[PDB]
Amino acid sequence: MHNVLIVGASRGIGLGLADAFLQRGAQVFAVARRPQGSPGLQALAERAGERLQAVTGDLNQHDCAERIGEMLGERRIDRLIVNAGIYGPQQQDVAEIDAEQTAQLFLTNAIAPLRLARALSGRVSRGGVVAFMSSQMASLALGLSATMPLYGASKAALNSLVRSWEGEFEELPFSLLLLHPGWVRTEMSAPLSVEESAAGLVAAVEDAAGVNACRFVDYRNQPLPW
Amino acid sequence: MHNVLIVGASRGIGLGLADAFLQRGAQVFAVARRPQGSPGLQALAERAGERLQAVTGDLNQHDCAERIGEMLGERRIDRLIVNAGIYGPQQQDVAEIDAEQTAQLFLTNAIAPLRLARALSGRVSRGGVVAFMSSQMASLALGLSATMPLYGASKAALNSLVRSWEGEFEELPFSLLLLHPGLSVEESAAGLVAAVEDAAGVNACRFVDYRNQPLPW
Repeated sequence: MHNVLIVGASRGIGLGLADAFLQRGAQVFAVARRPQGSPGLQALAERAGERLQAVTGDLNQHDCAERIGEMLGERRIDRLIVNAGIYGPQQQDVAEIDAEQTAQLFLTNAIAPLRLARALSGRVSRGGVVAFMSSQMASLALGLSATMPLYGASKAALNSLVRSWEGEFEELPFSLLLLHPGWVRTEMSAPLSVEESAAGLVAAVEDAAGVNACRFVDYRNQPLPW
Repeated sequence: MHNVLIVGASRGIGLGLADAFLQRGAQVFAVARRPQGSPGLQALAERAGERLQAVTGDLNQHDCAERIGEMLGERRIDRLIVNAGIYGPQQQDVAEIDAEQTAQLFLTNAIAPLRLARALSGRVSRGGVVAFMSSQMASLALGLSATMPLYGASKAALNSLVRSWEGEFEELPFSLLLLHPGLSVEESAAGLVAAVEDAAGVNACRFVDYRNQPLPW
């Protein structure tokens, strides 16, 4: 059975990804700060039974990889999706951001996702896929982030760290994906649904399985420029 | 006369840039945390006299723009170079970097440089040049930063913030340069000066090295 780990699965796109992988017959491990308070996860569990396993965890805690390891046991991870993202300060103003907000923005969106992926990487199947929720706002060539510079810069830093990780290998043992989910209703009147976005992202993730490449793609599996 | 402001001019490439612009006849305003403790700045001042003005200021403190304003007065800045950069933790390990180190790394290398440039931007000459010391390690396409991922990521964030700032304008009133310095200080500075001058009047965002060769994002 395909083991899929979705970090940040309580609602929105994270939940949608769990639902979409379950519909494909995967065993899904869904991590959230408070699994039990998620009506979406509770409804998935009632439908999927033991094939959906909830993990209490937070990417920003030091023990998160170990808590995940306890739930996985000997199981290898075929697909690892880190779905983390905060906006940062609402003002998105370099003149105002303080040390605590800076630390929180770059730890949450860039450093902690790599930290967790790396910690678990030894359990990832050869020819598997490790994917990070990124953003079109990370793209320097598209340069679309003027109204949210801090968020975009945090996601550029994520993409940078991931590319640097790639550089440590002679040959990648799994694919490394940076994903743009689209402008998703309930995430960031938006018509693009969680279901459509999640279906698209799952297809993109599956398309990278066995390729062992680093790609920056959207929910249509179209490449984004760096 | 060209007014050139170099933020972070106490030593190394910052100092070299001050020297190189002075040799071209510019009026140079050189900012350092402790100008008086810099033998390099002190020797430049003795040689250039009033053409070098030293400014006490720290990019990481919120009073830096005001200290600069006191030296500049009403004069417009033709060239603004922000020379900042720390390595971050020696381990360069995402498993080890804590909140205080993260804040320090991204404030120093990305946020504070933009913050200062923005604060001063209204004084920059139309068709002038605002430049940031970046790194080839910032480039995602070159992907060179495996041994220093935190440093690289901090400079990618700098490049991102600068590109975003570009996007706030109807039209750029000055060029925005991200510079990779490279291997002597003198050669690097001579090259960067030529690159900065080449962008005057262009009003573009460019990521270039000491040879003025474009680097991919």
